[PDB]
Amino acid sequence: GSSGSSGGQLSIKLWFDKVGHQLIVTILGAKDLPSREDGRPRNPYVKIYFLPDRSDKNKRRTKTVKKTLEPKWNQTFIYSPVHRREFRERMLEITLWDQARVREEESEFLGEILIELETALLDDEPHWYKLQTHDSGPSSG
Repeated sequence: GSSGSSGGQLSIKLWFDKVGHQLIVTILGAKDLPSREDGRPRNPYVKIYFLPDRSDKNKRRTKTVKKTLEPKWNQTFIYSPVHRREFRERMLEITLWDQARVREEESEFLGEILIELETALLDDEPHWYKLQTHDSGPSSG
């Protein structure tokens, strides 16, 4: 199986704690996700990755929701030390996927949400960032 590519919307709450110099990012929940017709739902799950580096350490992920087109992690993620000037050289990379297979990494990728701390609208408010489903994306410093 595994067919069709569509993206909905995801709500991510970003914040910048200039106090302790930490980057806040709460993964609210997703909605209007691509489901099936006369079948079954899926297991949506977000995956944050404070670039650079994409493997672990400074990687934050939310609990994998089971059967739910509208997940609600509303979790919290603090990234420090994080400076305001760093935002320029520090960008967040969120991506929504679906835990299809089991005990594996067979993701179907629901979309990708890129946010540049540089121009990251941080106001401790919930923002819905449309999901992008198009392999190969831009990138430059």
